[PDB]
Amino acid sequence: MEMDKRMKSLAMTAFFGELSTLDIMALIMSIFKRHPNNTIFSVDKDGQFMIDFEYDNYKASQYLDLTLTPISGDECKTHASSIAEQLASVDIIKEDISEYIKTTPRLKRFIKKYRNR
Repeated sequence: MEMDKRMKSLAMTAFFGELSTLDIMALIMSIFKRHPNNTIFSVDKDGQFMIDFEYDNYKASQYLDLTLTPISGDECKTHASSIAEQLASVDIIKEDISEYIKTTPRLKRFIKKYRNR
């Protein structure tokens, strides 16, 4: 019944602000080989759209100390564009995680910094 302390720390310190909600979803997959139970279309304080990812008892947005409200039907038209981008990314991620990491510098770094004795 836990969010990994090390990851949370890295996301909030060494990578503060660099990581998106999809990023976290990716890292979790890559590092813990664990997948979301489901998806949550959502939006933040400033109204930026973002897919969130629900696990056992925590959301990916929580590794980033983020406060997201679910999306309203009315908003769904406003964000159609972003919704597509992100849905795309998720597929690319789901398709070859290993490749996605190698290809995305921020994520490669994070995996490195994550593996320190």
